[PDB]
Amino acid sequence: MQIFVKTLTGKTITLEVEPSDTIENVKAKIQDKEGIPPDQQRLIFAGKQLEDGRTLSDYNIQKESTLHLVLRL
Amino acid sequence: MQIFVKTLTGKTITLEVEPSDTIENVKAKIQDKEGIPPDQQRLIFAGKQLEDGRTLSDYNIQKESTLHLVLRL
Amino acid sequence: MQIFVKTLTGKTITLEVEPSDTIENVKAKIQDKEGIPPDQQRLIFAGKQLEDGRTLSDYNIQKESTLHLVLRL
Amino acid sequence: MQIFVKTLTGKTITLEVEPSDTIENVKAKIQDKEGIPPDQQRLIFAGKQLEDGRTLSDYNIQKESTLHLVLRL
Repeated sequence: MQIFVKTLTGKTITLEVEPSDTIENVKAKIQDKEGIPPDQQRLIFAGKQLEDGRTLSDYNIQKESTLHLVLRL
Repeated sequence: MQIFVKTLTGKTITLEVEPSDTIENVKAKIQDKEGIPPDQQRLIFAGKQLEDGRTLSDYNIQKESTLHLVLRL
Repeated sequence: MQIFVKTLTGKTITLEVEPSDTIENVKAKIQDKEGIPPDQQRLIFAGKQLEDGRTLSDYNIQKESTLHLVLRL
Repeated sequence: MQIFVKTLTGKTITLEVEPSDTIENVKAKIQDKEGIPPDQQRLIFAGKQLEDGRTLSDYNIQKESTLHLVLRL
């Protein structure tokens, strides 16, 4: 599966994931590609901020889905 | 950050926000907790009705601040 | 709603109000536009001097109404 | 040399290997002991998924090392 991520600055990043991947596995791939600490990642989908424990399937995230990544601190 | 909201009927509601949260993010949390449409929310602070575009920091709203929520239609 | 205000000197001022606005909310908008202390405002409508506590609807003030503003001290 | 393998279900399996053994020789011993098709084996060490072509020495896997075996499909 592939999914996409958009940032508050307009930039998109592609990621290869699996329907079983947890949310903490998703930002941790984001830590491999862009270097952002996972603790400093907010991932937003269909109006809910994702929780590290659940999975992509849990949140009904399929192929071609676009998440939102807000950074905080 | 936490802030508070008082109503013309004497009831207070607690909200967890951030100094970067916009005013439209604030009533939209109020739409999650009490069900009121945001378009039907007036938020009043230090004598000014808040504007959806600005932020809590913009209006100098810190931790422990109390807003006022007037409903119209 | 819009209403109008005339002065003993012939000058008119427009105000945007609501049928629920009290009389003390009306002069206080007048304190924002012209700087006159509200305690120094008399508002006259259909032969009665308005009371701070009542409302525009209470006095049957509709859209397009013209009030009279007498200043005292 | 001996190395160990842990599964997402908590079970460990011992294997006898050599520092020259490739990763495809390692899952293929796993196909002899537990019957899992090698194509259906993920082998994870020090944060990297191993590649069939490289060797145990290539990935700095010594005696007493513990790998991780994730099954997919």
